[PDB]
Amino acid sequence: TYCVAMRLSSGLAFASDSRTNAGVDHISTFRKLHLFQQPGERTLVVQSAGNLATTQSIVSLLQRRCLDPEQTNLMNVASMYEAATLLGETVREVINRDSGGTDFNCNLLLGGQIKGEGLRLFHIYPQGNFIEATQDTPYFQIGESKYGKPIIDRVLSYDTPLDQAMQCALISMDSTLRSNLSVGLPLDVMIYPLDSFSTEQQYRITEDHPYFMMIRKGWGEGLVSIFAQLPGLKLGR
Amino acid sequence: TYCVAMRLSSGLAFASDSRTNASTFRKLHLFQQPGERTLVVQSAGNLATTQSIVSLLQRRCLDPEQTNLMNVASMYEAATLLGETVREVINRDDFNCNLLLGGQIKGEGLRLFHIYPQGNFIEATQDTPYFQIGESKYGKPIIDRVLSYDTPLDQAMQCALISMDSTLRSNLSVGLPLDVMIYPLDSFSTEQQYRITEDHPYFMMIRKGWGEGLVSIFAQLPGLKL
Amino acid sequence: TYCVAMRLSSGLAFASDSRTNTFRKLHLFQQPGERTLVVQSAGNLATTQSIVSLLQRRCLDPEQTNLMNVASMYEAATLLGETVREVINRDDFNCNLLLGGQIKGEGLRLFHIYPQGNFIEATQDTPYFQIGESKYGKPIIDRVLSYDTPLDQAMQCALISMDSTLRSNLSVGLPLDVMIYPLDSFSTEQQYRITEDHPYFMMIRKGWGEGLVSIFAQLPGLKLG
Ligand SMILES: [Cl-]
Repeated sequence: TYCVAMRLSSGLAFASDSRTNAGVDHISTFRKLHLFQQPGERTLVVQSAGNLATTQSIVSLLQRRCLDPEQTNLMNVASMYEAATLLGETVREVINRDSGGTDFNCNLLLGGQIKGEGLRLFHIYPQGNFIEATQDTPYFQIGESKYGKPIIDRVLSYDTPLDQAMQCALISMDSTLRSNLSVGLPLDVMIYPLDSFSTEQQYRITEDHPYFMMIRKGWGEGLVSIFAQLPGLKLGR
Repeated sequence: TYCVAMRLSSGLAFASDSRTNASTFRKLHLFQQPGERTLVVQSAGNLATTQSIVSLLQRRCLDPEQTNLMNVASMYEAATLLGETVREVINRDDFNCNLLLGGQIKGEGLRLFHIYPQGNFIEATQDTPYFQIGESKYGKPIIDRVLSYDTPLDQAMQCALISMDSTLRSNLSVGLPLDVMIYPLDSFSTEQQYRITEDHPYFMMIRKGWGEGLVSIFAQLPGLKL
Repeated sequence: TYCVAMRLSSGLAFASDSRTNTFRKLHLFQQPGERTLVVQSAGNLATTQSIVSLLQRRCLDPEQTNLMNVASMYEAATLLGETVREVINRDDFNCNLLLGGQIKGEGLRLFHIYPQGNFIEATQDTPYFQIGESKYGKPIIDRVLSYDTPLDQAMQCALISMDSTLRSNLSVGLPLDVMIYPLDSFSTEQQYRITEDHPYFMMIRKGWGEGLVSIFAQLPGLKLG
């Protein structure tokens, strides 16, 4: 389980793996990127990490309540901020219900655009409160995230163009897949351009995906080549 | 004890054994309202605990003033009901059990849940379209090899039966007779419900054909080159 | 709705009407050779039907206290109270219950369960209970019933009591559900449904009515001075 979301000047980039810990001898594939879309008006992305029972209920409850107009839901909140308070409430509701403890804990990412406002990206914590990405901290990670942080810190900034942001996310995934077996393919990714209100650029990346194969091969060969050409070791004695 | 449930585009398939560690016990129970709902529940773990749960759920179906499997609005509220009942039984002073919950309530598609000993649960997806509970490892590889979300109902049940076959053979705590069920989408019928005994003709057929088939592939294998 | 129950040395007699504003107002919990329990209802129909249904449903669960596994009629009365209170806490809806019968190893016992869920037990001094529209039928019971009255005459008493009630109050109506329970019998054989066409019921009513008119006419003349 590894998810990353990036908020840039020109749009948002999202990346999630799918390898999920459902039981001890039960390691399976579950989608960790879900979409809430009303064409021409709103696009909201939710990414899941932590207890699978918890996040699935959260997502299922949010999806069900979107069909009920007489209730506050992700389709009628006026801003992304309200969407975030709503997730926080749904997080506390599910955890308190299931725990009759950290066993039931989850972290979520919420990003997107509601027409009339710019891009917004949140990290929702298990207690139901949350923080918002800024230009100083333009990305969030949940799940097994440390392996993939160094590349993000090196190349991503608020002004990085979207294609380079998605490239950065894919390498972050590459380094994470290589170093920790709890993170696994297939991937679910998406690029959301500013003011597009489009989910057209949503993609599933399997082991057979030609570009992911290529960028992993290009990056891997690229690093070893830089490594081999480093100036010789010179410690003082 | 081994139970497996599969959620496919065309329906649901269920298979349960009946042996429990010291006789014959039902491990697949059905709740039907003709034309409106079909719910299937499978049991594993502490026999006393699951039997208490199933018993509570069926008897409370007779109580119209309480939330029960006949009046839950969606398969999700039903999972929630199963979860509440689990905590209720455990809390009242190894008692772990697992349940599978599957079927269809009018107004929704097919839904399948895995209920854990803690009362929380997960739902089957296109990415993970089946669940196993009990002694499940023996029978997992064939499922991974042939089952996918778009697998037809008849082959999915064929897969479940082979899965049972490899399991019956490798662990003697799992035993005949079997109880199996096929639920075609939007049917709300429990008609394709079956008890499979050792004397069951097709089951004898499918085991022997598969068993014979494997020895042949093995025999035709290229010579060892280490 | 009018129900009456009698506890005598030799057995128990029960009679309930069925008009409501047809529903059964006398229920049986029977285990041949072991126990015979009768429950009678008056008052709020929603409450009473809910209480009775929970009790029957729980008889199907042996891991729970129910009317089939309680050790004594006292425990049966306690259980009824819990169910009364349970329904109250869940949700005016007044209800009253009569609980009578026998569990083997114990004698005849009869209880009146109140809306609050507490209860009283019949004694030799107060050997019958009434619930519902009960005042019309009380004078004949006081006149002829005592703890040692035979079952059959107690049932005759109950029927005459119904008769005065049927005649005086239109919320009480046929058919009747009646039962005679002989001591140590554990039998539901002498349970009967009494309709408008019942020959003996017709007979005692006309027989009783005619006698009273006859005594009345034979009274010594009025002398108030
Ligand atoms: Cl890998």
